Amino acid sequence: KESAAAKFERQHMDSGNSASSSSNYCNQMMCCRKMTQGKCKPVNTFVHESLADVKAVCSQKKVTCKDGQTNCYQSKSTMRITDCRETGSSKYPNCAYKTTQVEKHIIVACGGKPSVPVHFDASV
Amino acid sequence: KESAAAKFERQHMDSGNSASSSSNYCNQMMCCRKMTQGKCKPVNTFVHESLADVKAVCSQKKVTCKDGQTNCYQSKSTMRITDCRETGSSKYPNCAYKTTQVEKHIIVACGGKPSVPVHFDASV
Repeated sequence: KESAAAKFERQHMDSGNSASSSSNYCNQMMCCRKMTQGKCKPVNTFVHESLADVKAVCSQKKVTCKDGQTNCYQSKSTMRITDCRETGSSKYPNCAYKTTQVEKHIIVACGGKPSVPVHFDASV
Repeated sequence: KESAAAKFERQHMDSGNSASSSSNYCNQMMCCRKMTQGKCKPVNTFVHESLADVKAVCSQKKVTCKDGQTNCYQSKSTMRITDCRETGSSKYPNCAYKTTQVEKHIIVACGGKPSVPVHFDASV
């Protein structure tokens, strides 16, 4: 007769930090997308949304870039994205990144005609 | 000379949903935790935090269980959890789940002494 408490563990506990699955995503993707050459780009974000949607962002809410010259845009709705941050022990040419899967709004700078993202500003 | 736009794609686009490594996590978990035996448990949540940590929620803020019980407690801090929900194609004995990773407060029901979680109520 399984105890109600033990039942809770079997059904709801998994401290083995699930997300581990893609723990080396940043490590791999940060290498293939040639962003570890010479030095390790400290921070980087990946948007797993449809290229169309990201592009449609250019026609959303206009906002300032964390710079000082207006040209950035924030998404109406949030998008699945992956955050890659250089880890502590990381050392070129053996970069090491931490992978974090989140869902926030994105802010990009657009340009050209038609307008397309040309710069990734930040998220939230 | 790579165009700035194209540079954006190389550096920030991975439209192919990077949650595949984890897009079948609930399927494995719902399986091994005996929640697909006899019938597919429709909804279920996994707390990706230390046990001891969760157990402390038993002594955090007090709350009203979704129904109306007086006990129950709500974690003061959010936690990494995963949401598993039976898909539309799911039909015993072929349980199929959708994996949703989120961070939020959980609501539990405690019991016995010392108090330990004996039931998962909800989250927000």
